[PDB]
This record gives sequence, C-alpha cells and structure tokens, in this order.
Amino acid sequence: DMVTDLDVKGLGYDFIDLVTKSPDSVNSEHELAHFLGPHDPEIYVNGKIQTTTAFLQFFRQGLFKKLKDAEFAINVSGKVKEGEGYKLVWKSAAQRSHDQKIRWDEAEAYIWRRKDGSCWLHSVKFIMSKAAPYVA
Repeated sequence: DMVTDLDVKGLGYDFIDLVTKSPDSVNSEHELAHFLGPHDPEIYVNGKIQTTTAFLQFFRQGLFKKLKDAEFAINVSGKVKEGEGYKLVWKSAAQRSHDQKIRWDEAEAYIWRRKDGSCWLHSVKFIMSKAAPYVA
C-alpha cells in the first residue's frame, strides 16, 4: 500500500528513474527540474541558494548537464534515529586536468525524512568544477 516508506522509496526511485531515463529525451536533468518543481528545495549552487527557477536557468544554460555523467553509490543510511536525513552525492565524471588533480562537479542532495513519515528535498547543493588536493 502507498504508505510513508513506500512514498519515500517511490520518490527516490522516481527521481533516480528520471535521472537514468532514456537518452531519447532532451535531458534527464530536465525531468529532474520538472520533478523538483513541487519539491523545490534550497538549491545551493557553488554555495549560493538558488530556487527551482535559478537551477532551471543554469540547467538550460548547460551547467547541470554533467549530472547524468556523474557517479553515484549507496550512501549511508544505516543509523536510523528519528527524523532521518539522506544526502545523496554524485560526482560528475572527473576530467583530466593540469596539476595532477582532477576536475569534477559535485552534487549533494540532502533530503530529510519528515516526522510525517515521508521525505522531502531539504536542500541540494551543486558545486560545479571542484577538485581535491591530491596526495603526494
């Protein structure tokens, strides 16, 4: 039955589905923008809070097109406490750069599991073109 957890994983699955959806359509990021319309979180882009529309703007300009070339994995959610939170992070495919370090874009979607049992997009952060100090 469509209970709260079902709605949580349904949401997550629908989101992931549209992210991994057909290349036949313009952009998975488009469907994502369209998904996050009623689910408008605090979109932090490069550290600045953006709404769905601003995201949409960067999207149309080609900024978030790296989002489906990104790597995702199973994030930690083992310690279920009371009022959960998930932060799914994608790292856009790292591209060979100059200084023996690599350029990538990071995307962290923070969702909280509302005490109601459902989950909603708390805030999502996109940090485009980042790197990390390489260990030498």
